[PDB]
Amino acid sequence: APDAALAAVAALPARIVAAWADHDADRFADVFAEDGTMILPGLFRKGRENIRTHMAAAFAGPYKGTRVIGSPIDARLLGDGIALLITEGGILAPGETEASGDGAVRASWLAVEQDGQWRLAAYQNSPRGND
Amino acid sequence: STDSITSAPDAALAAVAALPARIVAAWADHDADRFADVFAEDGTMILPGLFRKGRENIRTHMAAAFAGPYKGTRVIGSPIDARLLGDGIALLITEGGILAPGETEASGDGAVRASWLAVEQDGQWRLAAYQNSPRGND
Repeated sequence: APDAALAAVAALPARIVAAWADHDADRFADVFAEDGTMILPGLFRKGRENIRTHMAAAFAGPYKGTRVIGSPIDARLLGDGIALLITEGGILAPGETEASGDGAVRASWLAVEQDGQWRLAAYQNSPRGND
Repeated sequence: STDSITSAPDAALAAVAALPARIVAAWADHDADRFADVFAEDGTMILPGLFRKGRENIRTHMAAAFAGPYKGTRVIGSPIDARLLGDGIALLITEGGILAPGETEASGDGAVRASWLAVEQDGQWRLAAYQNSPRGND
């Protein structure tokens, strides 16, 4: 369970980063549990399908041509098959090398094991600040 | 459903939904100690511009925050989602925020959505992680 957890919660951001690199809302949403939630400044989406349709629009608009960066800052096992990862990083526009302003965030990734597979029950980000 | 089917998940969600009232009451009294006591010993608080880990670190932060930026403010909020993730682990999402004197509704940076990730120990539900983000649409 501890080993299983730690690598599982490493896997979830990797999949999100890969989906973002291809601006692929389908692979992005598929990381989430069916009733998973995403909370960002100015946004709440509940359910994999709602996350999917939102990212489809977002990738076509405000997130077009951007890339994601991040590094882990905390990870905890909360119980059998449930883990929380906290990362810092954010979204870079072309020409940027480090996340800044509203693009710089801390994110929480609540991972749950369902059907022998880990999925994101909840993602949330908040501005990193100090900047 | 009969008397042989459990009501534990519903009781869990009710217990987690009661945690915000403990925070509201602590805040009304600018009491950083009662505020921090809602958290697990290694619990985290993430806000725009803030990361604190550990009950005692949250305590010291809120002691300073109540003396400064949050002085004279109050908290409001209502639940928008609750899920039991496993025995003893639940997630509540609320909306609301912090009101300055004379305000009736949270606005701007004061208006947030918050997650309350709660983990049961010793029969008590405590906050493993609190995080808020601006509500926006405003």
